[PDB]
Amino acid sequence: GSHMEDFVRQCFNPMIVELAEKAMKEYGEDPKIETNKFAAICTHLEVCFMYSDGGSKHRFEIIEGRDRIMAWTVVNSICNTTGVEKPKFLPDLYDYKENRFIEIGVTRREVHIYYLEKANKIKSEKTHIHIFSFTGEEMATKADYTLDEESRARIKTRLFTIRQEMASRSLWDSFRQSE
Ligand SMILES: O=C(NCCOc1ccccc1)c1nc([C@@H]2CCCN2C(=O)COc2ccccc2Cl)[nH]c(=O)c1O
Ligand SMILES: [Mn+2]
Ligand SMILES: [Mn+2]
Repeated sequence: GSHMEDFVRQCFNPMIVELAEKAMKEYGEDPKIETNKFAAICTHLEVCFMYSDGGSKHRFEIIEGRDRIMAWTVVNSICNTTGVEKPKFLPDLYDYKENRFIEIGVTRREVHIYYLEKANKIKSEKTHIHIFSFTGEEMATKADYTLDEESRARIKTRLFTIRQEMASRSLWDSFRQSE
Protein backbone atom coordinates (compact mmCIF):
# COMPACT_ATOMS: atom_id res chain seq x y z
CA GLY A 1 0.00 0.00 0.00
CA SER A 2 1.99 2.94 -1.38
CA HIS A 3 1.50 6.70 -1.31
CA MET A 4 2.01 6.99 -5.06
CA GLU A 5 -0.84 4.56 -5.78
CA ASP A 6 -3.37 6.45 -3.64
CA PHE A 7 -2.14 9.72 -5.12
CA VAL A 8 -2.85 8.64 -8.68
CA ARG A 9 -6.30 7.27 -7.79
CA GLN A 10 -7.23 10.69 -6.33
CA CYS A 11 -5.46 12.83 -8.97
CA PHE A 12 -6.63 11.13 -12.17
CA ASN A 13 -10.02 10.43 -13.66
CA PRO A 14 -11.56 7.01 -12.86
CA MET A 15 -11.91 6.10 -16.56
CA ILE A 16 -8.19 6.95 -16.98
CA VAL A 17 -7.24 4.92 -13.92
CA GLU A 18 -9.25 1.95 -15.16
CA LEU A 19 -7.79 2.08 -18.67
CA ALA A 20 -4.30 2.27 -17.17
CA GLU A 21 -4.90 -0.68 -14.87
CA LYS A 22 -6.26 -2.79 -17.73
CA ALA A 23 -3.24 -1.77 -19.81
CA MET A 24 -0.70 -2.78 -17.17
CA LYS A 25 -2.33 -6.11 -16.33
CA GLU A 26 -2.66 -6.86 -20.05
CA TYR A 27 1.13 -6.47 -20.26
CA GLY A 28 1.68 -8.36 -17.00
CA GLU A 29 2.48 -5.53 -14.58
CA ASP A 30 0.67 -4.54 -11.39
CA PRO A 31 -0.22 -0.92 -10.51
CA LYS A 32 0.23 -1.70 -6.79
CA ILE A 33 3.88 -2.63 -7.47
CA GLU A 34 5.02 -0.52 -10.43
CA THR A 35 3.42 2.58 -8.97
CA ASN A 36 5.61 5.01 -10.89
CA LYS A 37 4.69 3.33 -14.17
CA PHE A 38 1.06 3.42 -13.04
CA ALA A 39 1.39 7.20 -12.71
CA ALA A 40 3.20 7.50 -16.06
CA ILE A 41 0.56 5.50 -17.91
CA CYS A 42 -2.29 7.55 -16.47
CA THR A 43 -0.41 10.73 -17.41
CA HIS A 44 0.29 9.58 -20.98
CA LEU A 45 -3.36 8.56 -21.29
CA GLU A 46 -4.71 11.94 -20.11
CA VAL A 47 -2.35 13.69 -22.53
CA CYS A 48 -3.48 11.57 -25.49
CA PHE A 49 -7.11 12.34 -24.68
CA MET A 50 -6.41 16.06 -24.19
CA TYR A 51 -4.53 16.01 -27.52
CA SER A 52 -7.37 14.41 -29.53
CA ASP A 53 -9.73 17.00 -28.01
CA GLY A 54 -7.56 19.79 -29.42
CA GLY A 55 -8.55 19.13 -33.01
CA SER A 56 -11.87 19.38 -34.77
CA LYS A 57 -14.71 16.89 -34.36
CA HIS A 58 -13.61 14.06 -36.66
CA ARG A 59 -9.92 14.93 -36.81
CA PHE A 60 -8.34 12.23 -34.64
CA GLU A 61 -8.84 8.49 -34.36
CA ILE A 62 -7.75 7.41 -30.87
CA ILE A 63 -5.56 4.28 -30.80
CA GLU A 64 -4.12 4.44 -27.28
CA GLY A 65 -6.29 3.17 -24.43
CA ARG A 66 -7.70 0.24 -26.43
CA ASP A 67 -6.78 -3.39 -26.00
CA ARG A 68 -3.97 -4.52 -28.29
CA ILE A 69 -6.23 -6.53 -30.60
CA MET A 70 -8.74 -3.79 -31.31
CA ALA A 71 -6.06 -1.08 -31.37
CA TRP A 72 -4.43 -2.95 -34.25
CA THR A 73 -7.83 -3.56 -35.87
CA VAL A 74 -8.48 0.19 -36.12
CA VAL A 75 -4.93 0.69 -37.47
CA ASN A 76 -5.48 -1.96 -40.16
CA SER A 77 -8.73 -0.21 -41.15
CA ILE A 78 -7.01 3.19 -41.24
CA CYS A 79 -4.14 1.82 -43.35
CA ASN A 80 -6.41 -0.11 -45.70
CA THR A 81 -8.45 3.10 -46.08
CA THR A 82 -5.79 5.82 -46.37
CA GLY A 83 -3.03 3.78 -48.03
CA VAL A 84 -0.61 4.77 -45.25
CA GLU A 85 2.07 2.20 -44.42
CA LYS A 86 1.15 0.05 -41.44
CA PRO A 87 3.44 0.99 -38.52
CA LYS A 88 5.51 -1.69 -36.83
CA PHE A 89 4.54 -0.44 -33.37
CA LEU A 90 1.18 0.80 -32.14
CA PRO A 91 0.91 4.61 -32.29
CA ASP A 92 -1.36 6.71 -30.09
CA LEU A 93 -3.54 8.58 -32.60
CA TYR A 94 -4.31 8.95 -36.25
CA ASP A 95 -4.70 12.40 -37.81
CA TYR A 96 -7.40 12.30 -40.48
CA LYS A 97 -6.49 15.89 -41.44
CA GLU A 98 -2.73 15.36 -41.96
CA ASN A 99 -3.02 11.64 -42.89
CA ARG A 100 -0.44 10.32 -40.43
CA PHE A 101 -0.19 8.35 -37.22
CA ILE A 102 1.01 10.28 -34.17
CA GLU A 103 3.24 8.93 -31.39
CA ILE A 104 2.78 11.04 -28.26
CA GLY A 105 5.58 11.08 -25.69
CA VAL A 106 5.60 12.29 -22.09
CA THR A 107 9.11 12.36 -20.64
CA ARG A 108 10.58 13.24 -17.29
CA ARG A 109 14.07 13.09 -18.80
CA GLU A 110 15.33 15.71 -21.27
CA VAL A 111 13.47 16.79 -24.41
CA HIS A 112 16.02 15.89 -27.04
CA ILE A 113 17.14 12.41 -25.98
CA TYR A 114 13.61 11.04 -25.63
CA TYR A 115 12.74 11.88 -29.26
CA LEU A 116 15.95 10.25 -30.51
CA GLU A 117 15.24 6.99 -28.66
CA LYS A 118 11.62 7.02 -29.78
CA ALA A 119 12.77 7.95 -33.29
CA ASN A 120 15.35 5.13 -33.33
CA LYS A 121 12.71 2.73 -31.97
CA ILE A 122 10.11 3.76 -34.56
CA LYS A 123 12.85 3.76 -37.22
CA SER A 124 10.17 3.96 -39.95
CA GLU A 125 9.55 7.74 -39.82
CA LYS A 126 6.16 7.54 -41.56
CA THR A 127 4.20 8.38 -38.43
CA HIS A 128 4.53 11.80 -36.76
CA ILE A 129 6.22 12.17 -33.34
CA HIS A 130 5.25 14.70 -30.60
CA ILE A 131 6.96 14.88 -27.17
CA PHE A 132 5.88 16.78 -24.04
CA SER A 133 7.87 17.29 -20.85
CA PHE A 134 6.95 17.80 -17.21
CA THR A 135 8.88 21.08 -17.33
CA GLY A 136 6.98 22.58 -20.27
CA GLU A 137 8.98 21.78 -23.40
CA GLU A 138 7.61 20.25 -26.58
CA MET A 139 9.21 18.96 -29.76
CA ALA A 140 7.61 17.58 -32.91
CA THR A 141 8.71 16.07 -36.21
CA LYS A 142 9.60 18.79 -38.75
CA ALA A 143 8.64 21.26 -36.00
CA ASP A 144 4.99 20.67 -37.03
CA TYR A 145 3.14 20.58 -33.72
CA THR A 146 -0.24 19.64 -35.31
CA LEU A 147 -2.42 21.50 -32.78
CA ASP A 148 -2.55 25.23 -32.15
CA GLU A 149 -0.76 26.90 -29.27
CA GLU A 150 -3.53 27.00 -26.65
CA SER A 151 -4.32 23.27 -26.80
CA ARG A 152 -0.69 22.30 -26.35
CA ALA A 153 -0.29 24.96 -23.64
CA ARG A 154 -3.18 23.34 -21.73
CA ILE A 155 -1.38 19.98 -21.95
CA LYS A 156 1.84 21.57 -20.64
CA THR A 157 0.01 23.34 -17.79
CA ARG A 158 -1.55 20.08 -16.63
CA LEU A 159 1.79 18.26 -16.70
CA PHE A 160 3.39 20.88 -14.43
CA THR A 161 0.43 20.67 -12.05
CA ILE A 162 0.98 16.89 -11.77
CA ARG A 163 4.63 17.63 -10.98
CA GLN A 164 3.73 20.11 -8.24
CA GLU A 165 1.20 17.82 -6.55
CA MET A 166 3.78 15.03 -6.55
CA ALA A 167 6.57 17.28 -5.30
CA SER A 168 4.31 18.52 -2.50
CA ARG A 169 3.97 14.84 -1.50
CA SER A 170 7.73 14.17 -1.75
CA LEU A 171 7.00 11.69 -4.54
CA TRP A 172 8.59 13.61 -7.42
CA ASP A 173 12.16 12.43 -6.83
CA SER A 174 11.25 8.73 -6.97
CA PHE A 175 9.17 9.33 -10.10
CA ARG A 176 11.94 11.27 -11.85
CA GLN A 177 14.55 8.56 -11.16
CA SER A 178 12.16 5.87 -12.49
CA GLU A 179 12.60 6.35 -16.26
O1 LIG B 1 1.88 2.49 -26.36
C1 LIG B 1 2.91 2.28 -25.73
N1 LIG B 1 3.28 1.06 -25.33
C2 LIG B 1 2.42 -0.10 -25.47
C3 LIG B 1 2.00 -0.59 -24.10
O2 LIG B 1 3.17 -0.91 -23.35
C4 LIG B 1 3.05 -1.15 -22.01
C5 LIG B 1 4.16 -1.56 -21.28
C6 LIG B 1 4.04 -1.80 -19.92
C7 LIG B 1 2.83 -1.64 -19.29
C8 LIG B 1 1.73 -1.24 -20.01
C9 LIG B 1 1.83 -0.99 -21.37
C10 LIG B 1 3.84 3.38 -25.32
N2 LIG B 1 4.96 3.01 -24.67
C11 LIG B 1 5.83 3.94 -24.27
C12 LIG B 1 7.07 3.47 -23.53
C13 LIG B 1 8.32 3.35 -24.42
C14 LIG B 1 8.15 1.96 -25.00
C15 LIG B 1 7.80 1.16 -23.77
N3 LIG B 1 6.96 2.09 -23.01
C16 LIG B 1 6.18 1.72 -21.98
O3 LIG B 1 6.41 0.67 -21.38
C17 LIG B 1 5.01 2.60 -21.57
O4 LIG B 1 5.22 3.33 -20.37
C18 LIG B 1 5.44 4.69 -20.43
C19 LIG B 1 6.64 5.30 -20.10
C20 LIG B 1 6.77 6.68 -20.17
C21 LIG B 1 5.71 7.47 -20.57
C22 LIG B 1 4.51 6.89 -20.90
C23 LIG B 1 4.37 5.51 -20.83
CL1 LIG B 1 2.83 4.81 -21.25
N4 LIG B 1 5.59 5.26 -24.51
C24 LIG B 1 4.47 5.68 -25.18
O5 LIG B 1 4.31 6.89 -25.39
C25 LIG B 1 3.57 4.69 -25.59
O6 LIG B 1 2.48 5.09 -26.24
MN1 LIG C 1 0.86 4.23 -27.08
MN1 LIG D 1 2.90 7.31 -26.72
